[PDB]
Amino acid sequence: ANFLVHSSNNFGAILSSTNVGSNTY
Amino acid sequence: ANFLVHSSNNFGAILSSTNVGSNTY
Amino acid sequence: ANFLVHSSNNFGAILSSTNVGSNTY
Amino acid sequence: ANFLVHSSNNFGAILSSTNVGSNTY
Amino acid sequence: ANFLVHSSNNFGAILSSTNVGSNTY
Amino acid sequence: VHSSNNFGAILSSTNVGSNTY
Amino acid sequence: VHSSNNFGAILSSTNVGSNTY
Amino acid sequence: VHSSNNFGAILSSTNVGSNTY
Amino acid sequence: VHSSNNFGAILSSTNVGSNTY
Amino acid sequence: VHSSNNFGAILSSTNVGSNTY
Repeated sequence: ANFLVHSSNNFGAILSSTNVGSNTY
Repeated sequence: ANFLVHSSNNFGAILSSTNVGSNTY
Repeated sequence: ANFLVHSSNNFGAILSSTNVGSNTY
Repeated sequence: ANFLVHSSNNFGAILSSTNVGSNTY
Repeated sequence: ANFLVHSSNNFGAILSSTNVGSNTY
Repeated sequence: VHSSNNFGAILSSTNVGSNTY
Repeated sequence: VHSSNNFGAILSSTNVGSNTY
Repeated sequence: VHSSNNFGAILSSTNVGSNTY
Repeated sequence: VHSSNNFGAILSSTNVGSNTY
Repeated sequence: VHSSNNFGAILSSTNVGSNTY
């Protein structure tokens, strides 16, 4: 599992192999 | 699993192999 | 599994091999 | 599985091999 | 598991293999 | 007054939309 | 007055939107 | 007056949005 | 007056947004 | 007057936002 990124002026966050969980009401 | 990106002026976030979960009402 | 992107001025987020889950009412 | 994109001024998000799940009423 | 990044002027945070948990209402 | 917002992708959500009175 | 916001991706959320009165 | 904010990704949240009166 | 803020990622939160009166 | 702030990532929080009156 090798991760790299190349961004210049992104206005959002960047993630990597993310799996946080579920959400409930 | 190798990840890279190349964006200049994105106004959103970028993700990678994301699978967070389900949502319920 | 190799991922790369090339966008200039996207107004939305970008995803990669995403499969989060289901939703219920 | 190799992914790349090339968009200039998209007003929507972009996805890649997405299959989230089902929805129920 | 090897991680590296290359960003110039990102306006968001960057993450790596993140999976925090679920959220409930 | 005005809001002027946008949304990229809201997959598998349940309630979205801007309220302005 | 105005808000002028945006959203990238709000996957699997339940309530999103800016309130301005 | 104005707010002028933005959001990248708000995955699996429950209440987001800027209030300005 | 104005706020001019931004957010990268707010994963799995419950209440976000700037109040300015 | 103005605030001009920003946020990187606020994962799993409950209340964020700058108040200026």
